[PDB]
Formats: sequence, C-alpha cells, structure tokens
Amino acid sequence: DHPKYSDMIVAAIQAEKNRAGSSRQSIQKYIKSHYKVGENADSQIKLSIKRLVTTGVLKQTKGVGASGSFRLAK
DNA sequence: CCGTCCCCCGCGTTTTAACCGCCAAGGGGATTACCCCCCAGTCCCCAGGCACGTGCCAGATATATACATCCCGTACGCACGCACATCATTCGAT
Repeated sequence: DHPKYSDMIVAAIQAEKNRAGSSRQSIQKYIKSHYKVGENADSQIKLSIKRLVTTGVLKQTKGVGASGSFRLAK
C-alpha cells in the first residue's frame, strides 16, 4: 500500500511541523512505522530525499546531502 | 556532520550506621632459659660426567603434482520504481 514516494514524505513533514526543518530520521522512523514499504525501504527513502531536494521543493536547513535536516520550504 | 535520547548529574529528604567514648579479658606476642643435634669442616676417593670422535641416519633438504580457495563475472531472480495506459474523477455543457 505504497503510492509514489512524493506523497508520504510531504505528509510526514506535515505531521511534525518543525520550523527548523525535519531531521532525516524523523521521516524515516514514522513512514515505515505507519505505512508498509518494501524490503529495501530505507535505501529508497534516502535517495527519495536526494531526488526530492534536487527538485527544489524541499529545503535542507542543516547538514549535507541526506545526513541533515530538511524543510518543506512551503 | 547530525541527531538522538537517556542516563548520569545535582539536589532534597532521612536513616543509619559509622563513630565516638568508655569498659573488660585474655589470648598471645614478646622475652628468657636449656640444650642437643645438626650442619659445617677434613680426608680420602672413585666413577659421573665431561671433552673428543665419530658417523650414520634419519631428520632434514630439495624436487613434481594435486587440491583448496577467492574473486569477478556471470546470470538470474526479484521486487522494485518509473513509466504508462486505463480507470475514475472533475470542469464544462447539458
């Protein structure tokens, strides 16, 4: 029951509205605990952020690459 | 670098059990006496061990060959997301 990775990621940030930006783990724990994702879930989430930040709609407030915190950037 | 928690930290109770001060007993550590029996001292000595030679052996030493193993590639599954058409929703016309 997993649609395209665009949707839960933005939903997860909406769940915990950190103004400083959500740290990489905060999304990772919730979406796997809440929904059901494939055996290689964590790998897909990391590059999901990586491609998502390249699209520019999300802002990494702290850290470099995937290791930091990210923000919806409205 | 980032983050993440929890698990030590100060701090406030409050219990107590160390710490004190005193009293007592006697075991035993410290001290003396007696001595015998025990190890050092000699002489003689004689065979155990050491210095020297010696070879034989096997211990080695070298050969060739089989086998065990590792890494990479290969293939192949698979579950996957992306992409896609289709199904279903939505704006306009009705």
